Amino acid sequence: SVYDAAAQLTADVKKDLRDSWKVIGSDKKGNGVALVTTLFADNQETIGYFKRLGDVSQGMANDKLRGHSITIMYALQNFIDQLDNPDDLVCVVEKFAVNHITRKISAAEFGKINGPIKKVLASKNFGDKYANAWAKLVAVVQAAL
Amino acid sequence: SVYDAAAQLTADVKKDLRDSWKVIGSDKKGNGVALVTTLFADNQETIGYFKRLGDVSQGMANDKLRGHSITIMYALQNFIDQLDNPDDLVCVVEKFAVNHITRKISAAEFGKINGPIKKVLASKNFGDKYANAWAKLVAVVQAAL
Ligand code: HEM
Ligand code: HEM
Repeated sequence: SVYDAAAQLTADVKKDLRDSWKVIGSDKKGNGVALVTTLFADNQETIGYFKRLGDVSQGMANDKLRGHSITIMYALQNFIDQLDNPDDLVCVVEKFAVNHITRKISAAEFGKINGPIKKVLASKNFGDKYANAWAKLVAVVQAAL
Repeated sequence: SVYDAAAQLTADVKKDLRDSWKVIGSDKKGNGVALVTTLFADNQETIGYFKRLGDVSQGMANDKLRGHSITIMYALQNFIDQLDNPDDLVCVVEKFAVNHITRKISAAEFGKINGPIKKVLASKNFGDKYANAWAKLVAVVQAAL
């Protein structure tokens, strides 16, 4: 269950999540767009899903892409703030899961975000230990898909 | 015009939004649910739009309602954080506007949130002055519907 996945997040994992989010979450516009473009660069097959955003190759200049990229960072901000209360983390994770379920996004496809996250973390010098911590949070969402 | 509306957010208005947000934004679950339930109570005719959430009369006990309520507070958090840059504020406002446009929510019905916000603010000792400041931020979203 999603609760099980959430309830597993240990004190050390939560610590790494909060320490790395203090940095990458400080520039939501910058790192948010970096996340989305990297996803398109390494997984060109997902571009078709984001047709509402228009030409995603425009990057920062694309207002729709910029608005979306900033908003997803607040979805992560939401997750980070709910880490100590699994009950609240589960209800928010399931809300966002519906957003993707409706778009036919499987657990496997959603996990494609791990690659980009790893690179963004690395751009700020946060190593594998942190990428693994984030993979665990992403897994909570996958438990709902 | 969302841009003219955004231009209405003067120095004083922005200060009032920040000052009041420091208080209501500190308890997103509590105030978020307070907002949504007050909306349903004062405007029963809007309940039909939230069919997905189930029995909204359960308030906090409803996980779907609690997940939704916490999430909208992060939308407001988003707006506040974009106040410095009107170009970024407009792109995030348009993103959320689409979320309501697909739900068939008009500018007039979106405005019905002003009542709840005034009440939630009042319960924290923030008067008309602050209620009006928030009415201007809401107007920006209205200009995009
Ligand atoms: C860190 C992981 C991710 C987060 C936090 C996240 C967050 C979000 C949020 C907040 C929305 C807006 C929901 C709405 O307004 O309807 C969204 C939309 C979307 N997401 Fe994700 N997402 C993530 C990963 C992914 C991945 C990996 C895919 C696909 C491979 C994906 C595909 C979509 C699609 C298709 C939309 C619709 C965009 C639109 O047309 O507006 N997401 N996501
Ligand atoms: C302060 C103003 C408000 C904010 C910031 C806000 C924010 C949000 C957010 C973030 C979502 C989730 C988007 C998604 O995942 O699709 C949402 C959904 C929704 N909103 Fe609003 N909203 C506000 C006012 C209203 C009002 C006044 C109405 C109705 C008269 C309304 C009707 C809806 C509906 C029908 C949904 C879909 C709920 C669902 O099925 O999950 N919203 N809103």
